[PDB]
Amino acid sequence: ANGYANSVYFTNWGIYDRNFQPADLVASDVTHVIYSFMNLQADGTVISGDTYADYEKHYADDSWNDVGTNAYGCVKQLFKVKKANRGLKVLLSIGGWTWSTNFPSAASTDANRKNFAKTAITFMKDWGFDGIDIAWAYPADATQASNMILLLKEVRSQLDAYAAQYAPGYHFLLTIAAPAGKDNYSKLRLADLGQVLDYINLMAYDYAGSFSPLTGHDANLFNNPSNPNATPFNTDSAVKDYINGGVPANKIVLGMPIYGRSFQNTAGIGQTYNGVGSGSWEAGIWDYKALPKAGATVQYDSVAKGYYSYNSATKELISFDTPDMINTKVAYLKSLGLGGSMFWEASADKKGADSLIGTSHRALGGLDTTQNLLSYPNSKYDNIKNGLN
Ligand SMILES: CC(=O)N[C@@H]1[C@@H](O)[C@H](O[C@@H]2O[C@H](CO)[C@@H](O[C@@H]3O[C@H](CO)[C@@H](O[C@@H]4O[C@H](CO)[C@@H](O)[C@H](O)[C@H]4NC(C)=O)[C@H](O)[C@H]3NC(C)=O)[C@H](O)[C@H]2NC(C)=O)[C@@H](CO)O[C@H]1O
Ligand SMILES: CC(=O)N[C@@H]1[C@@H](O)[C@H](O[C@@H]2O[C@H](CO)[C@@H](O)[C@H](O)[C@H]2NC(C)=O)[C@@H](CO)O[C@H]1O
Ligand SMILES: [Zn+2]
Ligand SMILES: [Zn+2]
Ligand SMILES: [Zn+2]
Ligand SMILES: [Zn+2]
Ligand SMILES: [Zn+2]
Repeated sequence: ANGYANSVYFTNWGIYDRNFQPADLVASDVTHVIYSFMNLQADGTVISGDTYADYEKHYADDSWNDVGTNAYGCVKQLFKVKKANRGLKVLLSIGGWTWSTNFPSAASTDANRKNFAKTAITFMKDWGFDGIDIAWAYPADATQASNMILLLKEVRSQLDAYAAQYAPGYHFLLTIAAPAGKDNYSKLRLADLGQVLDYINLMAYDYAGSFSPLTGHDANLFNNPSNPNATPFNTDSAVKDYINGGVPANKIVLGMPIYGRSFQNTAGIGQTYNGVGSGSWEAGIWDYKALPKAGATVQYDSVAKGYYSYNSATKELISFDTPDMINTKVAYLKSLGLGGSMFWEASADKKGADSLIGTSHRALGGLDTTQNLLSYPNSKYDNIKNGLN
């Protein structure tokens, strides 16, 4: 890359209740959109989890009387974004937290890995995307960890062979969503990942919530020796283990949450709580654009480098990232020579000055300007093949 990544996950289910369409992305701030998620079968078959959201939904300017076989849905909307933002690459993300059960089987044989690569790359080239993100949560043992590398090498091989025929000289990107927990990342073939991948999206969040015995920072940088119950994990120990394990610092993109985890009936950070309570869309989880709530004040753990709203009246504490937290995390990643910022996920961000993604863009400065691809002469969709001209 020729600068920092400022990447964001865009969810295909966000077009429904969250009403967040690809045209809603503030694309000027973004180097990579990671389109989430494709589903996976045990025989390695990559499939759409929602054909409506992916390529069937007609937006206002999508003709119900055009000739040929055409892609609509988020695929055409994201191609429009790529046309208007030549420095913005779109990656196809496969798996995710809820859809990782079939990865061990999918990676387990040469035939299943070839089927995974062919079906994944078929979507990528039909939809007019710039690469593939493997979101396998998470390889469980040495067999799975080894098979993950064999799978990534098969995808890399087939991407290079596809480019040689249908996008000569273009480098399709291959990335993973990577775990921040040592129980998970100690099982990975880190040096192999460091060699085969363009980027490792480090999921440096979900450190504490309903699954934690006490209130914790969700995404803190450092251990708090004074209040260690508040920092059950920290980003810094994971980042150092990834780099020392053989992932080059410049390939590590530091993930950051655009949501908070709430703790109810609590005196503060590192302490007893009872329930996670309500959420924006699911129990205990709040969109950043809904934070801080009315009457809550933002406190700061300057050791663990964690911000959290506290409401003295309601006793609600919400761990979440603020614009100031983003400035600190950007200073941190530049200090370690990391590849940039990643965000989960786009729909929850604020607009204007208080955009976490926009704060990251201004704090990073020199963003990746590597050009995307607009030429898909082997796309089965006439409108994509014709670049929506
Ligand atoms: C590799 C890895 O572990 N990545 C982590 C992410 O997976 C994780 O974010 C969470 O991801 C899961 C899917 O993996 C996602 O699940 C979705 O949940 C929503 C409800 O919030 C469902 O949305 C509905 O979809 C239907 C149509 O299918 C709509 O009709 C309806 O309107 C939708 N309702 C709402 C309220 O939006 C999705 O169907 C469902 N998707 C899947 C594929 O199961 C979670 O919401 C994600 N969690 C958060 C907090 O965003 C992430 C954060 O924990 O960590 C990642 O890096
Ligand atoms: C650092 C670490 O290993 N944390 C684990 C958490 O990631 C994980 O919580 C779950 O993480 C998912 C993706 O990161 C979230 O989408 C999901 O909402 C969350 N689960 C719940 C119930 O909130 C848990 C596994 O439950 O283990 C932690 O140790
Ligand atoms: Zn609904
Ligand atoms: Zn139609
Ligand atoms: Zn290359
Ligand atoms: Zn590369
Ligand atoms: Zn800029």
